[PDB]
Amino acid sequence: NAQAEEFKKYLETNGIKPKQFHKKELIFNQWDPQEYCIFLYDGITKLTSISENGTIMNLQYYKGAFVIMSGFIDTETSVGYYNLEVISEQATAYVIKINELKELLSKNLTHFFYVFQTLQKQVSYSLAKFNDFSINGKLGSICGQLLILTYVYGKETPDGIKITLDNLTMQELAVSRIISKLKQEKVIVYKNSCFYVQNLDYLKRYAPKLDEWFYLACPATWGKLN
Amino acid sequence: NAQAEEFKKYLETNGIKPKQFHKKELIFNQWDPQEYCIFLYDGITKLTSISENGTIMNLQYYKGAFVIMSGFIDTETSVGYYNLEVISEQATAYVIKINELKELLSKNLTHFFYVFQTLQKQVSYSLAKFNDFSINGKLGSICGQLLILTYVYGKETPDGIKITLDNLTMQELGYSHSSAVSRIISKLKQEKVIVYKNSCFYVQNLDYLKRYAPKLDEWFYLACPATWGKLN
Ligand code: NA
Ligand code: NA
Repeated sequence: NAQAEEFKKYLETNGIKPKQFHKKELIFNQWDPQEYCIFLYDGITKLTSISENGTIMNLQYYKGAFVIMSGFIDTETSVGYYNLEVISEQATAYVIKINELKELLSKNLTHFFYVFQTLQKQVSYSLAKFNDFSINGKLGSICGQLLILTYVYGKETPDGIKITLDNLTMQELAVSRIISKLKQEKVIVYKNSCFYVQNLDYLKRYAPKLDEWFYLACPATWGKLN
Repeated sequence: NAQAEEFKKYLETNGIKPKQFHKKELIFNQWDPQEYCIFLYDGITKLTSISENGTIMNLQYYKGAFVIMSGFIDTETSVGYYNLEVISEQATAYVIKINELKELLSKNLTHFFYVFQTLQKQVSYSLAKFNDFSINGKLGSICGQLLILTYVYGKETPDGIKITLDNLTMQELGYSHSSAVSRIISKLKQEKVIVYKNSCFYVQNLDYLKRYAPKLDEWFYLACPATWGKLN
Protein backbone atom coordinates (compact mmCIF):
# COMPACT_ATOMS: atom_id res chain seq x y z
CA ASN A 1 0.00 0.00 0.00
CA ALA A 2 2.14 2.85 -1.32
CA GLN A 3 -0.47 5.48 -0.43
CA ALA A 4 -0.29 4.38 3.21
CA GLU A 5 3.53 4.48 3.20
CA GLU A 6 3.44 7.99 1.77
CA PHE A 7 0.84 8.97 4.37
CA LYS A 8 2.98 7.71 7.25
CA LYS A 9 6.04 9.50 5.88
CA TYR A 10 3.97 12.68 5.66
CA LEU A 11 2.82 12.21 9.27
CA GLU A 12 6.34 11.61 10.59
CA THR A 13 7.89 14.48 8.63
CA ASN A 14 5.30 16.57 10.51
CA GLY A 15 6.33 15.22 13.90
CA ILE A 16 3.69 12.53 14.44
CA LYS A 17 5.31 9.42 15.90
CA PRO A 18 4.13 5.80 15.74
CA LYS A 19 2.63 4.30 18.88
CA GLN A 20 2.35 0.61 19.67
CA PHE A 21 -0.56 -1.11 21.40
CA HIS A 22 -1.13 -4.60 22.80
CA LYS A 23 -4.15 -6.88 22.55
CA LYS A 24 -7.30 -5.72 24.37
CA GLU A 25 -5.76 -2.24 24.65
CA LEU A 26 -7.99 0.65 23.59
CA ILE A 27 -6.68 3.27 21.17
CA PHE A 28 -9.62 5.49 22.10
CA ASN A 29 -12.82 4.91 24.07
CA GLN A 30 -16.37 6.15 23.71
CA TRP A 31 -16.24 8.61 26.64
CA ASP A 32 -13.21 10.51 25.32
CA PRO A 33 -14.24 14.15 24.70
CA GLN A 34 -11.20 14.58 22.42
CA GLU A 35 -11.91 13.53 18.83
CA TYR A 36 -9.08 11.78 16.98
CA CYS A 37 -7.89 10.49 13.63
CA ILE A 38 -6.23 7.07 14.00
CA PHE A 39 -3.99 6.08 11.11
CA LEU A 40 -3.88 2.38 11.95
CA TYR A 41 -0.66 1.41 10.19
CA ASP A 42 -0.38 -2.23 11.27
CA GLY A 43 -2.46 -4.79 13.13
CA ILE A 44 -6.13 -5.60 13.54
CA THR A 45 -8.70 -3.74 15.65
CA LYS A 46 -12.44 -3.67 16.28
CA LEU A 47 -14.84 -0.78 16.67
CA THR A 48 -17.25 -1.65 19.50
CA SER A 49 -19.99 0.09 21.47
CA ILE A 50 -21.03 -0.10 25.12
CA SER A 51 -24.75 0.13 25.77
CA GLU A 52 -26.28 1.60 28.92
CA ASN A 53 -26.56 -1.82 30.59
CA GLY A 54 -22.91 -2.60 29.84
CA THR A 55 -23.46 -5.04 26.96
CA ILE A 56 -20.56 -4.89 24.49
CA MET A 57 -21.44 -4.98 20.79
CA ASN A 58 -18.79 -5.46 18.12
CA LEU A 59 -19.63 -3.14 15.23
CA GLN A 60 -16.75 -3.17 12.75
CA TYR A 61 -13.25 -4.49 12.15
CA TYR A 62 -10.25 -2.70 10.68
CA LYS A 63 -6.75 -3.73 9.66
CA GLY A 64 -3.86 -1.43 8.85
CA ALA A 65 -3.24 0.48 6.85
CA PHE A 66 -6.51 2.35 7.36
CA VAL A 67 -7.95 5.58 8.75
CA ILE A 68 -10.52 5.65 11.55
CA MET A 69 -11.98 8.97 12.70
CA SER A 70 -13.95 9.65 15.88
CA GLY A 71 -14.86 13.24 14.96
CA PHE A 72 -16.02 15.24 11.98
CA ILE A 73 -13.17 16.90 10.12
CA ASP A 74 -14.60 20.43 10.00
CA THR A 75 -16.98 20.73 12.97
CA GLU A 76 -14.58 18.61 15.09
CA THR A 77 -17.47 17.15 17.09
CA SER A 78 -18.10 13.45 17.59
CA VAL A 79 -19.42 11.27 14.78
CA GLY A 80 -20.42 8.60 17.29
CA TYR A 81 -19.19 7.31 20.64
CA TYR A 82 -17.18 4.13 20.07
CA ASN A 83 -14.16 2.20 21.29
CA LEU A 84 -11.27 1.05 19.08
CA GLU A 85 -9.84 -2.11 20.65
CA VAL A 86 -6.73 -3.94 19.48
CA ILE A 87 -7.38 -7.62 18.72
CA SER A 88 -4.03 -8.56 17.19
CA GLU A 89 -1.09 -9.42 19.44
CA GLN A 90 0.49 -6.08 18.48
CA ALA A 91 -0.70 -2.98 16.65
CA THR A 92 1.02 0.15 15.32
CA ALA A 93 -1.03 3.32 14.97
CA TYR A 94 -0.56 7.08 14.66
CA VAL A 95 -2.88 9.12 16.88
CA ILE A 96 -3.82 12.65 15.78
CA LYS A 97 -6.27 15.17 17.17
CA ILE A 98 -8.97 15.97 14.64
CA ASN A 99 -7.95 19.63 14.24
CA GLU A 100 -4.36 18.67 13.48
CA LEU A 101 -5.69 16.28 10.85
CA LYS A 102 -7.70 19.14 9.36
CA GLU A 103 -4.55 21.26 9.07
CA LEU A 104 -2.35 18.46 7.70
CA LEU A 105 -4.85 17.46 5.02
CA SER A 106 -5.53 21.13 4.25
CA LYS A 107 -1.90 21.55 3.24
CA ASN A 108 -1.78 18.38 1.09
CA LEU A 109 -4.49 17.32 -1.36
CA THR A 110 -2.93 13.94 -2.21
CA HIS A 111 -3.28 12.54 1.31
CA PHE A 112 -6.60 14.35 1.67
CA PHE A 113 -7.82 12.25 -1.26
CA TYR A 114 -6.36 9.14 0.36
CA VAL A 115 -8.41 9.65 3.53
CA PHE A 116 -11.44 10.53 1.40
CA GLN A 117 -11.07 7.20 -0.39
CA THR A 118 -10.84 5.31 2.91
CA LEU A 119 -14.25 6.79 3.73
CA GLN A 120 -15.54 5.79 0.29
CA LYS A 121 -14.26 2.26 0.83
CA GLN A 122 -16.11 2.04 4.14
CA VAL A 123 -19.34 3.23 2.49
CA SER A 124 -19.18 0.83 -0.46
CA TYR A 125 -18.22 -2.04 1.86
CA SER A 126 -21.30 -1.30 3.96
CA LEU A 127 -23.50 -1.25 0.86
CA ALA A 128 -22.11 -4.56 -0.40
CA LYS A 129 -22.54 -6.29 2.96
CA PHE A 130 -26.12 -5.02 3.15
CA ASN A 131 -26.81 -6.38 -0.34
CA ASP A 132 -25.35 -9.80 0.47
CA PHE A 133 -27.38 -9.85 3.69
CA SER A 134 -30.64 -8.80 2.03
CA ILE A 135 -30.14 -11.71 -0.36
CA ASN A 136 -28.70 -14.47 1.84
CA GLY A 137 -29.20 -13.63 5.48
CA LYS A 138 -26.53 -14.66 7.90
CA LEU A 139 -25.24 -17.31 5.48
CA GLY A 140 -24.19 -14.48 3.19
CA SER A 141 -22.88 -12.45 6.11
CA ILE A 142 -20.61 -15.32 7.17
CA CYS A 143 -19.66 -16.08 3.57
CA GLY A 144 -18.62 -12.45 3.14
CA GLN A 145 -16.49 -12.41 6.28
CA LEU A 146 -14.90 -15.74 5.32
CA LEU A 147 -14.27 -14.43 1.80
CA ILE A 148 -12.55 -11.33 3.18
CA LEU A 149 -10.39 -13.44 5.49
CA THR A 150 -9.58 -15.70 2.54
CA TYR A 151 -8.55 -12.87 0.22
CA VAL A 152 -6.53 -11.08 2.92
CA TYR A 153 -4.84 -13.80 5.00
CA GLY A 154 -5.18 -16.63 2.45
CA LYS A 155 -2.35 -18.80 1.17
CA GLU A 156 -2.70 -21.58 -1.38
CA THR A 157 -1.59 -25.07 -0.35
CA PRO A 158 -2.19 -28.60 -1.68
CA ASP A 159 -4.90 -28.84 1.02
CA GLY A 160 -6.78 -25.63 0.17
CA ILE A 161 -6.61 -21.93 0.99
CA LYS A 162 -5.10 -21.69 4.47
CA ILE A 163 -6.29 -18.64 6.40
CA THR A 164 -2.87 -17.75 7.83
CA LEU A 165 -4.31 -15.77 10.75
CA ASP A 166 -3.29 -16.63 14.31
CA ASN A 167 -5.76 -19.07 15.85
CA LEU A 168 -6.25 -16.70 18.80
CA THR A 169 -7.04 -13.81 16.45
CA MET A 170 -9.48 -16.13 14.64
CA GLN A 171 -11.24 -16.96 17.91
CA GLU A 172 -11.34 -13.24 18.79
CA LEU A 173 -12.67 -12.50 15.28
CA ALA A 174 -27.11 -19.52 14.69
CA VAL A 175 -23.55 -18.68 13.60
CA SER A 176 -22.21 -22.03 14.82
CA ARG A 177 -25.24 -23.71 13.22
CA ILE A 178 -24.47 -22.73 9.64
CA ILE A 179 -20.67 -22.76 9.91
CA SER A 180 -20.83 -26.33 11.21
CA LYS A 181 -23.07 -27.00 8.21
CA LEU A 182 -20.56 -25.17 5.99
CA LYS A 183 -17.65 -27.41 6.94
CA GLN A 184 -20.19 -30.19 6.93
CA GLU A 185 -20.55 -29.28 3.30
CA LYS A 186 -16.78 -29.00 2.67
CA VAL A 187 -16.63 -25.30 2.02
CA ILE A 188 -14.15 -24.91 4.90
CA VAL A 189 -11.97 -27.44 6.72
CA TYR A 190 -10.59 -26.96 10.25
CA LYS A 191 -7.64 -29.33 9.92
CA ASN A 192 -4.22 -28.81 11.53
CA SER A 193 -5.25 -26.01 13.91
CA CYS A 194 -6.33 -23.68 11.09
CA PHE A 195 -9.14 -23.06 8.62
CA TYR A 196 -8.64 -24.20 5.01
CA VAL A 197 -11.10 -22.88 2.43
CA GLN A 198 -11.73 -25.38 -0.36
CA ASN A 199 -14.87 -23.94 -2.02
CA LEU A 200 -14.16 -20.33 -2.78
CA ASP A 201 -16.88 -20.41 -5.35
CA TYR A 202 -19.47 -21.06 -2.72
CA LEU A 203 -18.41 -18.04 -0.79
CA LYS A 204 -18.47 -15.91 -3.84
CA ARG A 205 -21.83 -17.30 -4.75
CA TYR A 206 -23.26 -16.18 -1.46
CA ALA A 207 -21.51 -12.88 -1.01
CA PRO A 208 -21.55 -11.57 -4.50
CA LYS A 209 -21.57 -7.84 -3.78
CA LEU A 210 -18.74 -8.16 -1.25
CA ASP A 211 -16.79 -10.14 -3.85
CA GLU A 212 -17.38 -7.27 -6.28
CA TRP A 213 -16.34 -4.74 -3.64
CA PHE A 214 -13.07 -6.59 -3.06
CA TYR A 215 -12.48 -6.92 -6.81
CA LEU A 216 -12.78 -3.15 -7.23
CA ALA A 217 -11.16 -1.95 -3.98
CA CYS A 218 -8.37 -4.54 -3.61
CA PRO A 219 -7.91 -5.74 -7.20
CA ALA A 220 -4.30 -6.85 -6.68
CA THR A 221 -5.22 -9.03 -3.69
CA TRP A 222 -8.42 -10.23 -5.38
CA GLY A 223 -6.50 -11.38 -8.46
CA LYS A 224 -4.20 -13.87 -6.75
CA LEU A 225 -6.87 -16.39 -5.66
CA ASN A 226 -8.92 -15.88 -8.84
CA ASN B 1 -29.45 24.09 4.30
CA ALA B 2 -26.58 26.58 4.18
CA GLN B 3 -23.68 24.32 3.18
CA ALA B 4 -25.79 22.60 0.52
CA GLU B 5 -26.83 25.90 -1.07
CA GLU B 6 -23.23 27.13 -0.96
CA PHE B 7 -22.12 23.98 -2.77
CA LYS B 8 -24.92 24.42 -5.31
CA LYS B 9 -23.88 28.00 -6.04
CA TYR B 10 -20.26 26.85 -6.28
CA LEU B 11 -21.22 24.21 -8.85
CA GLU B 12 -23.26 26.71 -10.86
CA THR B 13 -20.47 29.31 -10.71
CA ASN B 14 -18.14 26.67 -12.18
CA GLY B 15 -20.56 26.05 -15.04
CA ILE B 16 -22.45 22.98 -13.80
CA LYS B 17 -26.14 23.23 -14.63
CA PRO B 18 -28.84 21.42 -12.63
CA LYS B 19 -30.85 18.64 -14.25
CA GLN B 20 -34.41 17.43 -13.74
CA PHE B 21 -35.42 13.78 -13.42
CA HIS B 22 -38.85 12.18 -13.38
CA LYS B 23 -39.88 9.31 -11.13
CA LYS B 24 -38.21 5.95 -11.85
CA GLU B 25 -35.61 7.67 -14.04
CA LEU B 26 -32.01 6.54 -13.58
CA ILE B 27 -29.47 9.27 -12.88
CA PHE B 28 -26.80 6.67 -13.67
CA ASN B 29 -26.85 2.93 -14.33
CA GLN B 30 -24.41 0.19 -13.39
CA TRP B 31 -22.99 -0.25 -16.90
CA ASP B 32 -22.06 3.41 -17.42
CA PRO B 33 -18.23 3.38 -17.43
CA GLN B 34 -18.06 7.04 -16.56
CA GLU B 35 -17.73 7.69 -12.82
CA TYR B 36 -19.69 10.51 -11.24
CA CYS B 37 -20.21 12.57 -8.18
CA ILE B 38 -23.91 13.31 -7.90
CA PHE B 39 -25.13 16.26 -5.86
CA LEU B 40 -28.80 15.42 -5.38
CA TYR B 41 -30.13 18.85 -4.43
CA ASP B 42 -33.88 18.14 -4.34
CA GLY B 43 -35.93 14.96 -4.30
CA ILE B 44 -35.47 11.35 -3.24
CA THR B 45 -33.47 8.56 -4.87
CA LYS B 46 -32.45 5.00 -4.11
CA LEU B 47 -29.25 3.07 -4.79
CA THR B 48 -30.02 -0.34 -6.29
CA SER B 49 -27.97 -3.39 -7.17
CA ILE B 50 -29.30 -5.90 -9.69
CA SER B 51 -28.31 -9.51 -9.06
CA GLU B 52 -27.49 -12.15 -11.67
CA ASN B 53 -31.13 -13.28 -11.88
CA GLY B 54 -32.51 -9.74 -12.22
CA THR B 55 -33.57 -9.17 -8.60
CA ILE B 56 -33.49 -5.43 -7.94
CA MET B 57 -32.07 -4.94 -4.44
CA ASN B 58 -32.76 -1.66 -2.63
CA LEU B 59 -29.61 -0.73 -0.69
CA GLN B 60 -30.10 2.83 0.55
CA TYR B 61 -32.36 5.85 0.11
CA TYR B 62 -31.00 9.38 -0.29
CA LYS B 63 -32.77 12.72 0.09
CA GLY B 64 -31.61 16.11 -1.13
CA ALA B 65 -29.38 17.74 -0.41
CA PHE B 66 -26.91 14.84 -0.48
CA VAL B 67 -23.87 13.53 -2.34
CA ILE B 68 -23.48 10.14 -4.02
CA MET B 69 -20.44 8.87 -5.90
CA SER B 70 -19.75 6.03 -8.31
CA GLY B 71 -15.96 6.38 -8.40
CA PHE B 72 -13.09 6.66 -5.97
CA ILE B 73 -11.67 10.17 -5.84
CA ASP B 74 -8.02 9.12 -5.52
CA THR B 75 -7.86 6.41 -8.20
CA GLU B 76 -10.88 7.52 -10.28
CA THR B 77 -12.12 3.93 -10.41
CA SER B 78 -15.58 2.55 -9.77
CA VAL B 79 -16.84 1.94 -6.25
CA GLY B 80 -19.35 -0.65 -7.47
CA TYR B 81 -22.01 -1.66 -9.96
CA TYR B 82 -24.95 0.45 -8.78
CA ASN B 83 -27.94 2.28 -10.20
CA LEU B 84 -29.43 5.51 -8.86
CA GLU B 85 -33.20 5.50 -9.41
CA VAL B 86 -35.44 8.48 -8.74
CA ILE B 87 -38.37 7.54 -6.50
CA SER B 88 -39.67 11.11 -6.22
CA GLU B 89 -42.19 12.51 -8.68
CA GLN B 90 -39.44 15.00 -9.56
CA ALA B 91 -35.80 15.46 -8.58
CA THR B 92 -33.19 18.16 -9.19
CA ALA B 93 -29.59 16.95 -9.25
CA TYR B 94 -26.19 18.10 -10.51
CA VAL B 95 -24.15 15.58 -12.51
CA ILE B 96 -20.40 16.18 -12.18
CA LYS B 97 -17.76 13.82 -13.51
CA ILE B 98 -15.41 12.42 -10.89
CA ASN B 99 -12.32 14.18 -12.29
CA GLU B 100 -14.14 17.51 -12.53
CA LEU B 101 -15.13 16.98 -8.89
CA LYS B 102 -11.50 16.38 -7.94
CA GLU B 103 -10.60 19.69 -9.57
CA LEU B 104 -13.49 21.56 -7.93
CA LEU B 105 -12.69 20.25 -4.44
CA SER B 106 -8.95 20.87 -4.74
CA LYS B 107 -9.85 24.51 -5.52
CA ASN B 108 -12.00 25.12 -2.41
CA LEU B 109 -11.44 23.17 0.81
CA THR B 110 -14.74 24.19 2.43
CA HIS B 111 -16.69 22.13 -0.11
CA PHE B 112 -14.06 19.40 0.24
CA PHE B 113 -14.91 19.34 3.95
CA TYR B 114 -18.64 19.35 3.17
CA VAL B 115 -18.29 16.17 1.08
CA PHE B 116 -15.80 14.59 3.49
CA GLN B 117 -18.29 15.08 6.32
CA THR B 118 -21.14 13.77 4.17
CA LEU B 119 -19.25 10.50 3.78
CA GLN B 120 -18.41 10.52 7.50
CA LYS B 121 -22.09 10.88 8.35
CA GLN B 122 -22.95 7.99 6.03
CA VAL B 123 -20.35 5.70 7.63
CA SER B 124 -21.42 6.52 11.18
CA TYR B 125 -25.05 6.11 10.12
CA SER B 126 -24.43 2.54 9.01
CA LEU B 127 -22.60 1.93 12.29
CA ALA B 128 -25.52 3.24 14.35
CA LYS B 129 -28.08 1.25 12.34
CA PHE B 130 -26.14 -1.96 12.85
CA ASN B 131 -25.67 -1.20 16.56
CA ASP B 132 -29.38 -0.75 17.17
CA PHE B 133 -29.99 -3.91 15.14
CA SER B 134 -27.48 -5.99 17.10
CA ILE B 135 -29.10 -4.76 20.32
CA ASN B 136 -32.83 -4.98 19.61
CA GLY B 137 -33.30 -7.05 16.44
CA LYS B 138 -36.09 -6.07 14.08
CA LEU B 139 -37.77 -4.03 16.82
CA GLY B 140 -34.77 -1.72 16.80
CA SER B 141 -34.44 -1.73 13.02
CA ILE B 142 -38.09 -0.66 12.69
CA CYS B 143 -37.98 1.86 15.52
CA GLY B 144 -34.89 3.39 13.93
CA GLN B 145 -36.45 3.66 10.49
CA LEU B 146 -39.55 5.24 12.04
CA LEU B 147 -37.35 7.58 14.07
CA ILE B 148 -35.39 8.83 11.07
CA LEU B 149 -38.66 9.26 9.16
CA THR B 150 -40.05 11.22 12.12
CA TYR B 151 -37.02 13.51 12.36
CA VAL B 152 -36.95 14.19 8.61
CA TYR B 153 -40.67 14.56 7.84
CA GLY B 154 -41.97 15.21 11.37
CA LYS B 155 -44.69 17.82 11.86
CA GLU B 156 -46.01 18.47 15.36
CA THR B 157 -49.81 18.48 15.54
CA PRO B 158 -52.42 17.67 18.20
CA ASP B 159 -52.50 14.16 16.70
CA GLY B 160 -48.77 13.65 17.34
CA ILE B 161 -45.78 13.99 15.04
CA LYS B 162 -47.40 13.55 11.64
CA ILE B 163 -45.15 11.97 9.02
CA THR B 164 -45.37 14.50 6.18
CA LEU B 165 -44.70 11.98 3.43
CA ASP B 166 -46.77 10.99 0.41
CA ASN B 167 -48.57 7.66 0.68
CA LEU B 168 -46.78 6.81 -2.59
CA THR B 169 -43.38 7.27 -0.95
CA MET B 170 -44.71 5.48 2.14
CA GLN B 171 -45.67 2.51 -0.04
CA GLU B 172 -42.23 2.60 -1.67
CA LEU B 173 -40.84 2.31 1.86
CA GLY B 174 -43.55 -0.29 2.41
CA TYR B 175 -45.19 1.02 5.56
CA SER B 176 -48.50 1.63 3.77
CA HIS B 177 -45.69 -6.14 4.57
CA SER B 178 -43.29 -8.83 5.90
CA SER B 179 -44.77 -11.20 8.46
CA ALA B 180 -42.28 -10.34 11.15
CA VAL B 181 -42.58 -6.65 10.43
CA SER B 182 -46.34 -6.64 10.64
CA ARG B 183 -46.07 -8.21 13.99
CA ILE B 184 -43.95 -5.38 15.17
CA ILE B 185 -46.09 -2.71 13.52
CA SER B 186 -49.31 -4.07 14.95
CA LYS B 187 -47.92 -4.06 18.41
CA LEU B 188 -46.80 -0.46 17.91
CA LYS B 189 -50.18 0.62 16.51
CA GLN B 190 -52.04 -1.09 19.36
CA GLU B 191 -49.74 0.49 21.95
CA LYS B 192 -50.59 3.95 20.53
CA VAL B 193 -46.99 4.93 19.77
CA ILE B 194 -47.84 5.23 16.06
CA VAL B 195 -51.32 5.91 14.84
CA TYR B 196 -52.20 5.52 11.24
CA LYS B 197 -55.06 8.12 10.66
CA ASN B 198 -56.02 10.38 7.76
CA SER B 199 -54.31 8.20 5.25
CA CYS B 200 -50.95 9.14 7.08
CA PHE B 201 -48.77 8.18 10.05
CA TYR B 202 -48.56 10.11 13.32
CA VAL B 203 -46.13 9.52 16.20
CA GLN B 204 -47.47 10.02 19.73
CA ASN B 205 -44.71 8.41 21.87
CA LEU B 206 -41.37 9.47 20.37
CA ASP B 207 -39.67 8.31 23.59
CA TYR B 208 -40.36 4.67 22.68
CA LEU B 209 -38.64 4.96 19.29
CA LYS B 210 -35.74 6.87 20.86
CA ARG B 211 -35.42 4.22 23.58
CA TYR B 212 -35.43 1.11 21.37
CA ALA B 213 -33.20 2.70 18.69
CA PRO B 214 -30.70 4.61 20.83
CA LYS B 215 -27.66 4.73 18.55
CA LEU B 216 -29.63 6.22 15.65
CA ASP B 217 -31.03 8.90 17.97
CA GLU B 218 -27.44 9.63 19.00
CA TRP B 219 -26.41 9.75 15.34
CA PHE B 220 -29.15 12.23 14.48
CA TYR B 221 -28.08 14.37 17.43
CA LEU B 222 -24.40 14.32 16.44
CA ALA B 223 -24.83 14.79 12.67
CA CYS B 224 -28.23 16.53 12.32
CA PRO B 225 -28.60 18.49 15.58
CA ALA B 226 -30.70 21.16 13.84
CA THR B 227 -33.37 18.59 12.98
CA TRP B 228 -32.88 16.68 16.24
CA GLY B 229 -33.59 19.79 18.30
CA LYS B 230 -36.85 20.56 16.50
CA LEU B 231 -38.47 17.46 18.03
CA ASN B 232 -36.54 17.54 21.33
NA1 NA C 1 -14.71 9.15 21.95
NA1 NA D 1 -19.20 3.31 -10.98
